[PDB]
Amino acid sequence: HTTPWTNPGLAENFMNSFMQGLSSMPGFTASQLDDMSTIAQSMVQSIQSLAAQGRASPNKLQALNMAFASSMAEIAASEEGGGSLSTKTSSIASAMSNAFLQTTGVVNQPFINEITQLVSMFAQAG
Amino acid sequence: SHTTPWTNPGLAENFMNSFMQGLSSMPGFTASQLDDMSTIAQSMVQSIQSLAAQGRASPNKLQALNMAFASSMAEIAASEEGGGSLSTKTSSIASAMSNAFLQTTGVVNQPFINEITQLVSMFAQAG
Repeated sequence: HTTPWTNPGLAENFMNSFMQGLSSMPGFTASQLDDMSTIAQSMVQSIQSLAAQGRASPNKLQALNMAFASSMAEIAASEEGGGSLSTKTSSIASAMSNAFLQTTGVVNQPFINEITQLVSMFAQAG
Repeated sequence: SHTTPWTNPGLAENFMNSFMQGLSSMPGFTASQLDDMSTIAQSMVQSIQSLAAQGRASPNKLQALNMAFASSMAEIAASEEGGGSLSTKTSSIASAMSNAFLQTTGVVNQPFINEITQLVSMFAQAG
């Protein structure tokens, strides 16, 4: 029943685990990873601020987790160079799966499918 | 240049605040859902303000953060029950997003609005 939006600490760990895992996967440029890392840390700081306000409830963390994941998908679909879109997508799925195992120990495959669908949706809009 | 929420950090912040102001007058969402959406909108505004003070709010990052904001709003609408039908929630979001454009650029970007309405549906089907 444990998820990356159960509490702020797990949410932050999930994002840091994702970025740490993604940086060692193909399909992205150094500039793209820098953008994704900048947003990742911005979201960590948002969670830390909400936690200090007692506002980091599971529902809000679940929304922030989607904000983070959709940002990653948007960058992958919108920033050119570094590899094919299928490579970028599979790397995101791989990184997400590892982030789950490293955080909660349980992969949420439905969540991963949502993100891989977002990559496609955002690519279609461009 | 720097005349849209995808190139001007201030307009991105205004866009998110304006979205919430328009949504608060439309039906379909419980008080807790509007609080969730309002808190997230505020979190993303503050993220943009922090990056912009560092010169790091580039158009690529504003584009990602704007889609992050919209995807979060759609996720709250599609996953938190009660308050109204998905049709109402969706139509209210489309209206609120329209005012957010009207208040910022004065020009509604219909592909963007349509994209967000589809996100509500996609996140809903994933439940």
